[PDB]
Amino acid sequence: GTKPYVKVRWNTDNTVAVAFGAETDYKLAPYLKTGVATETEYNNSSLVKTGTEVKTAYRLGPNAALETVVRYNTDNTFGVEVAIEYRLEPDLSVAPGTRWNNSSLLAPYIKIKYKLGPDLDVVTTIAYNTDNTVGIETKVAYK
Repeated sequence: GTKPYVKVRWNTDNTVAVAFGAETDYKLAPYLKTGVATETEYNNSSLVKTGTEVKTAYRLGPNAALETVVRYNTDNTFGVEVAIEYRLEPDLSVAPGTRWNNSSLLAPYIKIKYKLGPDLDVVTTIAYNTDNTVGIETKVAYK
């Protein structure tokens, strides 16, 4: 249930960040999954940051699921990630989506969820931020 994970992000303006956190996921319904996570992030530009996010996956079809992520950070920055996850293979799925903020300017992104071995799942996120930069993140969790 509770998986420790580490995030590693790089942006086209050479701003990097490393995060450490845990995620506990529950199954509220047979086609509905919820998740809560908290992490500590160290950044190139803003030093330290703490973020708390809630996730949810709702089955839309046999291999499609609606994913939502709500995140708020200690620097008073928040966002909303809404994506549709398509399961391609038993250990492979893609989830193109968009990030929302009160500052508007919806930011498109894509997640690639794959399992590197039995006890490791990796989530690769490629997002296009509102500052015209591109951020590539690598999330590794211990299954």
